[PDB]
Amino acid sequence: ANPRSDRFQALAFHHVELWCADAASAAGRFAFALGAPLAARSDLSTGNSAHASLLLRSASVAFLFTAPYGADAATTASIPSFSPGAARRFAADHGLAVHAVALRVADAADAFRASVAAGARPAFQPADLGGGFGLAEVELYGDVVLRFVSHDAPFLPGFEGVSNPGAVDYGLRRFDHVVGNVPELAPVAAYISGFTGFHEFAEESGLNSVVLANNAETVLLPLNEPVHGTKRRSQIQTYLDHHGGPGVQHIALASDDVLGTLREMRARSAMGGFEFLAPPPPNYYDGVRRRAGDVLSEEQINECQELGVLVDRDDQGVLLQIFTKPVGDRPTFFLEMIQRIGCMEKDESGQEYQKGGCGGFGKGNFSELFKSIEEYEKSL
Amino acid sequence: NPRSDRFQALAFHHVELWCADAASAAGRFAFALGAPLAARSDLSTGNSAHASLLLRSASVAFLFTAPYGGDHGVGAAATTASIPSFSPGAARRFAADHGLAVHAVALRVADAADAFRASVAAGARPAFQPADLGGGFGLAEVELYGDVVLRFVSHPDAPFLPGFEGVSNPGAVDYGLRRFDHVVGNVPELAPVAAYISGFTGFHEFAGTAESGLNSVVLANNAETVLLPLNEPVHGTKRRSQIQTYLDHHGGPGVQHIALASDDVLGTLREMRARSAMGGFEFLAPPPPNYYDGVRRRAGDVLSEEQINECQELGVLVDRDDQGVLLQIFTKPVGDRPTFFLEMIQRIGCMEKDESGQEYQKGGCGGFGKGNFSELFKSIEEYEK
Ligand SMILES: Cc1ccccc1-n1c(=O)c2c(C)c(C(=O)C3=C(O)CCCC3=O)ccc2n(C)c1=O
Ligand SMILES: Cc1ccccc1-n1c(=O)c2c(C)c(C(=O)C3=C(O)CCCC3=O)ccc2n(C)c1=O
Ligand SMILES: [Co+2]
Ligand SMILES: [Co+2]
Repeated sequence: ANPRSDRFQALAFHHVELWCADAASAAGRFAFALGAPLAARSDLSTGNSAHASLLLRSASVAFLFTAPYGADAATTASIPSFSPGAARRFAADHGLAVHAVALRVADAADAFRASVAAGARPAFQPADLGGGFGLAEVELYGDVVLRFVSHDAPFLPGFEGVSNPGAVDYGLRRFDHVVGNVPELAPVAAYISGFTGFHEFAEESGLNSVVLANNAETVLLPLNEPVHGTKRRSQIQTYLDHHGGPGVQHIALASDDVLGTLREMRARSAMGGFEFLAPPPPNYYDGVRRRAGDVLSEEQINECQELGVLVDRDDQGVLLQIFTKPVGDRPTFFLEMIQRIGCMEKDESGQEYQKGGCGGFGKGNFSELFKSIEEYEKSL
Repeated sequence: NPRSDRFQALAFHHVELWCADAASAAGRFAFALGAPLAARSDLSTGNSAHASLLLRSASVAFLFTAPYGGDHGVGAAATTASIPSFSPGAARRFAADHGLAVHAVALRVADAADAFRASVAAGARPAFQPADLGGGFGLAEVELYGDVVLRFVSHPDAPFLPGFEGVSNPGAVDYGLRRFDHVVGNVPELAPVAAYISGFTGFHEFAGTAESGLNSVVLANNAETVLLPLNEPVHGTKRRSQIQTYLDHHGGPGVQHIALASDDVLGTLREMRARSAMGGFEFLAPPPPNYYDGVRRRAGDVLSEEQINECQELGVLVDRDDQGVLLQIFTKPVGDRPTFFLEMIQRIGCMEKDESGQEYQKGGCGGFGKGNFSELFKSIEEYEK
């Protein structure tokens, strides 16, 4: 029973801005690793002297990589919410980490001011990019910012489109959820739920969890916090140790055939692509046949077996998922490849949709994987 | 050749690029250059000081190194760094100033302590006093042009470097890169640094005047294995020099490009250009067709019909020395700044069974493509008709 209490029309994820020291290398690696070609650029090739921005896109998922180069007349920046000192500061503290999570908004001025009184500390007050585009940014958590942008039409003013025949598309379709790790969960969760109006979500390894979501449950913002005192310390705390503060832990990418796409992503893992986490032991998939065998026939399960895809269930669907290694240098930011199978409905006027968060987020895999690891460790 | 080297400049060992994200730069280079990950030294190896990845393609060894966010004091003998010359502050100031640019050019020497001593005794500025990394490995570092370092490495032999866990990725393919041909620097002013370098390294000089170019001089060791060309801009020369705009965007002197030798530059380029769409290395716009009809009248006696034809599809430049032909192609700048770029070449000929009887290959066989500054100039004007 979501309240639909969102204080601004948050439609969907617009773009995710990463900040590095060389936006060509990171975007270059993410291009073949994810299978999303270069779609837009704001560099010296476009008259931009302040920063080099490049955008990979695979349908609706749009990664943005922004690095700096300038002076006073460097008003040529496409993004006005950009600072060279902050960009170099960010690249030294966290390596390749997410700086902005941009959402689509009815109007840039409203959602900012709807949050400026709801408790959001401002980061970039609204600005008119010209011709229907407006940009706004609030602080969210840590140094990553929540960005508001409103509207064929280009990505942003100052971005020229990129054409390529390679058309390297690995079937990736949409951003699903953007998870962030913070020291204490309660204050930042009340802060984000307070200034957005977003609600919680209904559907130990060492993580205390909470998931924010909009009315349509399409803009998912899960939050994380560690649990101290464990013999082996939580992966959230070691993140906060190596990230140097709170940040975006991972980002989920939704596909409609994540098996065939993983076959393409793993093909590039040997040549500089995304090396994936070690596949679960064989007896883990003996479980998924008992758990999800009614939804997944063997051939669909066996495609998950070699590729190492994980399987977790809620009542209204099953969630295929697989995690990458830390894509950057430090054990910090990584990527989650998922596909959700279940919970359809033609309730929205007859236009069908899938209720967001279908299948959960794989929280049950902490239990079934650790047990299958111990069950396999005994058999050797 | 004078044979006046103060130390045994055996060969290129590696080129170290200092960046703020080694995993991304090494990952993109491995895909674009076809050099699989052959070694790594980071947190997974016990190295809490820096993350380092070694990209390897035969002898081509690119080393990408990025610091971690930690800040250990000067009091903290018991360090965990694989490369002891690495400092966290100089790596961040290097990434903030120059972006993605190489920081060290490593020459394999007979002995590191002796290479350092012979260098500093001839006026070399010390960068890192000699050490013994363990086993038989020895390290030494002296400056050449700016923040770039002429690192000395000494294994008389074992991995790439001690503390580096070798990586063997099954299915890892290779395009055909074999050798570092030359590492070129772009220096404020040529005469001082060329006299400075040649002084402490004992290198000698090495040898079509063009209008849209620069000034240059190439240094080389005894066997001409390692080539250290140096560039200087021309001022008051109308169009913006492609060397000064480097110094303006790079923030001082640095390494302009690196030539990578190949047995089959054609087959290697055909695989590299297949990656340019998916985040690979974008190459310069191909020369107009008048160029490749002109290379037939200049190098038709030395290249087959099919060989000249395939240089045209892949956009490879052709130049001729009296001794051999040089097929070369250049990438668009690999970083965000039009700074560091890469050069893919193959040299043809210039081999003799000197001394023992091995085939050998004369260094600089074909030159460095000096005749293409002029040849490409006319081809644009002829095409702009
Ligand atoms: C624990 C661990 C160590 C080394 C590498 C990987 C892991 N690791 C995960 O990171 C992991 C994650 C990150 C999720 C996950 O996506 C998730 C959400 O999206 C938000 C709610 C909290 C949460 O955990 C689910 C299962 C996971 N599992 C099962 C796992 O093993
Ligand atoms: C200058 C320039 C601007 C925009 C795109 C392309 C170019 N460009 C080059 O960069 C270029 C280079 C860099 C070399 C080259 O490698 C070389 C050496 O390695 C050592 C001595 C200096 C030198 O010329 C040769 C020919 C070149 N040619 C023909 C060319 O057009
Ligand atoms: Co998730
Ligand atoms: Co060259």
